Amino acid sequence: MELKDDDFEKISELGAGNGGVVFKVSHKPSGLVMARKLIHLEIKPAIRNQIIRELQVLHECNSPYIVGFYGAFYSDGEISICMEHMDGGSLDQVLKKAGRIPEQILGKVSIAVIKGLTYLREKHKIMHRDVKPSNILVNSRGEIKLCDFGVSGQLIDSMANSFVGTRSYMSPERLQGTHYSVQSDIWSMGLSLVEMAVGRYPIPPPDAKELELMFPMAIFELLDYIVNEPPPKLPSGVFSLEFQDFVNKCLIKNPAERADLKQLMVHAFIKRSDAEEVDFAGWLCSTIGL
Amino acid sequence: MELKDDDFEKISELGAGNGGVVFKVSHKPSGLVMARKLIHLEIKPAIRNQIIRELQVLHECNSPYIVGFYGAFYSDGEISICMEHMDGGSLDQVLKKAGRIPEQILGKVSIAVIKGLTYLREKHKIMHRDVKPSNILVNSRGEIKLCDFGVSGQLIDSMANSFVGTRSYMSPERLQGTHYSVQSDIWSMGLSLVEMAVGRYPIPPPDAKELELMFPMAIFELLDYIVNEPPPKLPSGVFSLEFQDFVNKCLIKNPAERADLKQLMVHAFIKRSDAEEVDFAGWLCSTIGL
Ligand SMILES: Nc1ncnc2c1ncn2[C@@H]1O[C@H](COP(=O)(O)OP(=O)(O)O)[C@@H](O)[C@H]1O
Ligand SMILES: Nc1ncnc2c1ncn2[C@@H]1O[C@H](COP(=O)(O)OP(=O)(O)O)[C@@H](O)[C@H]1O
Ligand SMILES: CC(=O)c1cc(C(=O)NOCCO)c(Nc2ccc(I)cc2F)n1C
Ligand SMILES: CC(=O)c1cc(C(=O)NOCCO)c(Nc2ccc(I)cc2F)n1C
Ligand SMILES: [Mg+2]
Ligand SMILES: [Mg+2]
Repeated sequence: MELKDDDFEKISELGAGNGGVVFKVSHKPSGLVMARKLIHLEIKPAIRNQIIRELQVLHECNSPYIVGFYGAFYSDGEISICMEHMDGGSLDQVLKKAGRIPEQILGKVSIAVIKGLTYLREKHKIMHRDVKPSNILVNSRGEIKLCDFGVSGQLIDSMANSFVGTRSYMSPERLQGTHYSVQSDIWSMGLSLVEMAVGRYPIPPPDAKELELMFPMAIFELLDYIVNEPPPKLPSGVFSLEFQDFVNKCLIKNPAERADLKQLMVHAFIKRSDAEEVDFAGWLCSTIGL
Repeated sequence: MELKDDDFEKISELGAGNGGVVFKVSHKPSGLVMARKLIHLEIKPAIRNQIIRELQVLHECNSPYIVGFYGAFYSDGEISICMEHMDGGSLDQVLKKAGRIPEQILGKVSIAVIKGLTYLREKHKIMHRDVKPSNILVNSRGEIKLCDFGVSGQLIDSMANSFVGTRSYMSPERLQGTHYSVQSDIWSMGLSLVEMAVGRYPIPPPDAKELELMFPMAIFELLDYIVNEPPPKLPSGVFSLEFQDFVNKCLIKNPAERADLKQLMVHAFIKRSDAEEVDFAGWLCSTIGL
């Protein structure tokens, strides 16, 4: 059935980002609980219908590694995207309560991300464009899913006008120009894993003594770091050599030398995590409360 | 009297920016029309009261060059700032309808900005922090006023997390570090004048043949331009030498060599515009429709 504005009832607020709020809502006719994302945009009636028309491809996105989609519509200067509600939140929320995410678990996250990026590329011919912890959602039945990928050419456009002014997960090639594509997503995933592995955004890298301690930067300064300085590493010693090398392979500045989806899929760290009997479900509740 | 949420009625939307919507509203008990800015923030009950308490100094800001303030309060995860409604909008809106703002008029804008920055510094000991066309508001009775300056230390904090991802009006010293202060505002004003003088954001500078034509950039690319490349100039010929030199004085990369408020106040371009009988009121309506 068709989703429309009067059929919803607000339950609570799941969070906000740039120009978009996300509500936990009830779809009154179906009884279903959904997450409803609202994007406020000053756009003509014609292009909005393009946006909505381009958003319909989400109905064709069906993967255990991709957040479920219910439908998209336009309401009060708002574009609504209605998704499956992930009771576990995003991994940045999870990191905030957990402090640091264990390697074995990052192993599972990494598999879900690679499998999701692969799905989008193979079946839909698109890159993600916004891989970061907050766009990796998890739930109580143990599933790990990507959200907030760019399906709509026109929506990518009307949203060009702003980005997160502190942390960037953008690849050095994307920070410098047009010359980027899918390899860019590898960089963001790599950076996200380091953040989650370590307990904080990894640029600038942890101080010599700040390292065995665990175990405010300016806009240009930060970006100039990503572009011109050696990429972040996992600290030597407390992570397996295979993990260290996997993120090393992800964080290579040159996008052609950097590893791609098909090489990471057969990487030692994945082969290994793919074998492991890990109770992701049980871990997520033990750490957050479900 | 005290402003509160149920005493308001929405009239229309004046616009939006980062995390903040602005409504044209009616204050039902007084009958007054106001602009009401809402800032949505995930913040504890204690710091919010600090924010509100810090916002009260706006009651003490009374200058014909500073947008009027009615009051500030907290409502539904929203911080409300209620201001005088400026029926002329901001100068970016004005530029959009006008295409290009005449020199004589920029003369008046420049005087209003300098006089407003001076007021804030002399009487309140604060810098603006966000000088740009959209924070210069104008009205039908011909007044030119600054808005959106940082009065609240704590609010500056909870708002650190995002900035405009395309155009920056930030000074090179502010893009590179903590080492900035009031001189930074001079840079932004300078850049704003060039934009308004010329009809578009002046970085990168107009192409050789794109110049007598009038008469898509990446994040790092743009910032790297502001920091490492020569500052934008007005085109030679169609602006007075005095204007060209005034913005030159504003756009000096070194903040100590750059001109300050007291030097610009006695600059040839100001001395001259200060004499001129300019019908700003009449111009603003002739161009926008009042
Ligand atoms: N489908 C969902 N289920 C549960 N929580 C969600 C969902 N989508 C978004 N959220 C939460 O709402 C927050 C706001 O998301 P968004 O507007 O996409 O901002 P961000 O830039 O943080 O991704 C996200 O950080 C996430 O915590
Ligand atoms: N007091 C006001 N009177 C009339 N219009 C206003 C007022 N304040 C803001 N606006 C309009 O609302 C828009 C949204 O403003 P804001 O949230 O401060 O975003 P910006 O970053 O564009 O300044 C502004 O661009 C301006 O056009
Ligand atoms: C570009 C495009 O197609 C697009 C961009 C975004 C997005 O949510 N960006 O978030 C920024 C918040 O600050 C988006 N949303 C989106 C995409 C897939 C799914 I499953 C859920 C979603 F909400 N789309 C479908
Ligand atoms: C920091 C601080 O004190 C502060 C920051 C801002 C602000 O509006 N920023 O806008 C960003 C929108 O994207 C703000 N607002 C503000 C300040 C003065 C006046 I007169 C009206 C206002 F709405 N204050 C009072
Ligand atoms: Mg998101
Ligand atoms: Mg503003």
